[PDB]
Amino acid sequence: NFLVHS
Amino acid sequence: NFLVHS
Ligand SMILES: [Cl-]
Ligand SMILES: [Cl-]
Repeated sequence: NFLVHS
Repeated sequence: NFLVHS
Protein backbone atom coordinates (compact mmCIF):
# COMPACT_ATOMS: atom_id res chain seq x y z
CA ASN A 1 0.00 0.00 0.00
CA PHE A 2 1.10 3.57 -0.69
CA LEU A 3 -0.16 6.90 0.65
CA VAL A 4 1.18 10.43 0.09
CA HIS A 5 -0.06 13.84 1.22
CA SER A 6 1.28 17.32 0.46
CA ASN B 1 -2.95 16.90 -2.63
CA PHE B 2 -3.69 13.31 -1.64
CA LEU B 3 -2.87 10.00 -3.34
CA VAL B 4 -3.42 6.43 -2.14
CA HIS B 5 -2.82 3.05 -3.79
CA SER B 6 -3.56 -0.46 -2.54
CL1 LIG C 1 1.49 -0.08 -3.18
CL1 LIG D 1 1.62 16.60 5.50
